[PDB]
Amino acid sequence: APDTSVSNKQNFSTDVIYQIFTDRFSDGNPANNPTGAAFDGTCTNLRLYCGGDWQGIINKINDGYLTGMGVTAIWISQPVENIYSIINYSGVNNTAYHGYWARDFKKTNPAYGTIADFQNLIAAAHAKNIKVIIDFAPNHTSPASSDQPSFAENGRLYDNGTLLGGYTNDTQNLFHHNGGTDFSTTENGIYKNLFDLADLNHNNSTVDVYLKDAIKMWLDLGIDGIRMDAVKHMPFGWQKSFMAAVNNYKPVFTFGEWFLGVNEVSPENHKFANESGMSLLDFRFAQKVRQVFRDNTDNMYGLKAMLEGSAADYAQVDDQVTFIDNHDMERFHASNANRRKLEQALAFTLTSRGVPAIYYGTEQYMSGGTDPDNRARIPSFSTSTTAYQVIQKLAPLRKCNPAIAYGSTQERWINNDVLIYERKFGSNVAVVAVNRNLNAPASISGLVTSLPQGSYNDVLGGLLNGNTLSVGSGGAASNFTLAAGGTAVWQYTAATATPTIGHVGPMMAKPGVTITIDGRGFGSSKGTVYFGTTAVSGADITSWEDTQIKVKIPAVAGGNYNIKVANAAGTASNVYDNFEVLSGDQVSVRFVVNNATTALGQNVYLTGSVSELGNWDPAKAIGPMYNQVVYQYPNWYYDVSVPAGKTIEFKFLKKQGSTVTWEGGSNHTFTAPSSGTATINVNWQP
Ligand SMILES: OC[C@H]1O[C@H](O[C@H]2[C@H](O)[C@@H](O)[C@@H](O)O[C@@H]2CO)[C@H](O)[C@@H](O)[C@@H]1O
Ligand SMILES: OC[C@H]1O[C@H](O[C@H]2[C@H](O)[C@@H](O)[C@@H](O)O[C@@H]2CO)[C@H](O)[C@@H](O)[C@@H]1O
Ligand SMILES: OC[C@H]1O[C@H](O[C@H]2[C@H](O)[C@@H](O)[C@@H](O)O[C@@H]2CO)[C@H](O)[C@@H](O)[C@@H]1O
Ligand SMILES: [Ca+2]
Ligand SMILES: [Ca+2]
Repeated sequence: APDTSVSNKQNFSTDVIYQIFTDRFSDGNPANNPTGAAFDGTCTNLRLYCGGDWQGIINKINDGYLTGMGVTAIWISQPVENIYSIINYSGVNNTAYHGYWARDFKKTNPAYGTIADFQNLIAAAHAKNIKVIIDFAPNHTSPASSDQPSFAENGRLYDNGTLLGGYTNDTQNLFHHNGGTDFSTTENGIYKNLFDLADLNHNNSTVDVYLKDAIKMWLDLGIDGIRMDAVKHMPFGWQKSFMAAVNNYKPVFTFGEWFLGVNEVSPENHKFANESGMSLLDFRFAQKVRQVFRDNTDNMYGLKAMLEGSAADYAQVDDQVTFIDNHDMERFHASNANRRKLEQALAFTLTSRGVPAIYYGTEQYMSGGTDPDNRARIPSFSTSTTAYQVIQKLAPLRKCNPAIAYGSTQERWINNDVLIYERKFGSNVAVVAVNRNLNAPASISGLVTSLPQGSYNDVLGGLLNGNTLSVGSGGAASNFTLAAGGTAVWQYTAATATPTIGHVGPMMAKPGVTITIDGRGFGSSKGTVYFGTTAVSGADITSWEDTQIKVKIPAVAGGNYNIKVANAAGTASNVYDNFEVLSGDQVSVRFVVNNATTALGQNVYLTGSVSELGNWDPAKAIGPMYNQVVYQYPNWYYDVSVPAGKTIEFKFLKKQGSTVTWEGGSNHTFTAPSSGTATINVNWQP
């Protein structure tokens, strides 16, 4: 199939995601509605169930709401069974309507539906070319109180009906008993509880294996992708071992939530996105769009900077999921604000790099503050709004104009209020003009583009006061006026003759797994695929089309590799870098080093004999290690993904800047478990 097909679970770059709070969308089946005090059919009390379910979703899919908008993927609430208690938080009653309070990951939330309803959801969606994504929140179970076991469900965890354990009397040590996090450090926010939610302990084999098996069930149920919750609150290595579990089984596009505030830029965040095996929700993008288009606390220069910086910081920028709002922020649209702000922000997002996500109700101009105010019931299914139409005209370009789906981004004109950028990929171009100034038009002269000579109509048809563009020789546009609040899209598409790789997924897996290479100009004849210098051709290439190639990872050593393709005539493509070949299936192992004292600004790191440990390359060592919570300085620890059942040699190092100090003696050694987790405790050798 082509890169654009509903069946492509590895690439969402050509899609438009619609984020839905199941409960708050559409109650298509009143029979599964909770009853009594857990339910409010008026949906006036935003903390209770309103009754929205899978059936309702199916209904809106079939009646043209979503399809008419141009939406091609839906992201829904965590489908697993949640706790049934009503929690009174100081007078107020709270239900698990949101789906973040898991009790059993192997069952469904009966208020959403049955497994059968789930299967129907998948079917109907797929039938309409819509991919399905689900939320998955393995960091915890539910709100618990260790000495008030009667509170809620004591964070009880069940394995398909079987009680595994509770927060009180956790002799198995299924959970963390370190208190609550103050969000003070990253380590602090991982090994302590989030609020009162029972923190799952991923270092417990039971827990480890359980979750890895649970996700497989959903995978087998046909999902298209996963949205991981609280990735910043779980161990990095564990998560990587989790991703490996998914990828080495049935890969699907996965993205996690790592909250970023205004003006916040985190290197931990970049590294995580670049190395864990998953991508992230683009908070950096969201926050910046809001400052510029919403709160006017930054200008075009700021947007520009975010665009260029993010492209340099994320190895795969096109995999970051963009948005203007979601369940954790107040609604972009403010009661009294000018609607054109929302419309422009939408237009901007839909035509920018990454994977756009639209929070349900945006198209309806919903307003609301933070939780739960931003989780109201969609007031209507009218296609008559301007926002609905904007989406409707733009979403589809992601599928038909690869410049939008995979192109580079380049500023062509700019001022405080205006931004003109160009997207480009192969013989395809898109040019977007945005004028945030709601009161002043702008005089656009000197605009140069890659568009061929001719006249271009605004793809928005003037909907946001866009105009026509006139390109002369050299791609120079003649002068024009960009209306106040003006937004225009111009484009050019043509066949690409040379092989051009636009995307690859998954980005990390063991030899033998099939990966998907998307782009253009591959031709219809099987060519060759290179992993570094290794050539792959023939049978291992399971499928070859002009826009997509499916190939099995050869059995090469674990490491990072560049991917390139050559058509049947031998013409080579551009390189796609950062592909990770695992050394095999992975397990999560905790490394502990005793008495490794350091000087200020000096941290301990881990290295070793396998690619997963950097192959003795200090520039690729794991760390810095932690030393506050689980173990205390001068003892250090860290959770790491490693090849299962392998005998590994390793050493620790003290790094300062790029200056490194090695542990003395000889390599420590160990053999990874075959499954489950393990803990290796050693002393630092001077
Ligand atoms: O002429 C090419 C030139 O175009 C753009 O520069 C704009 C600038 O952004 C506007 O603020 C205004 O000063 O007009 C200039 C064009 O005359 C690109 O920003 C620039 O890099 C490029 O060279
Ligand atoms: O919290 C981690 C912290 O650990 C390291 O610093 C050690 C320091 O080297 C010791 O002399 C001692 O005073 O304890 C510190 C840990 O609390 C790293 O030097 C530092 O960058 C890191 O944040
Ligand atoms: O470079 C590969 C090499 O790395 C490590 O050797 C360290 C050694 O442990 C240190 O004591 C110090 O001498 O630096 C060496 C780096 O050249 C591994 O121990 C070794 O097995 C591996 O071959
Ligand atoms: Ca219902
Ligand atoms: Ca945690």
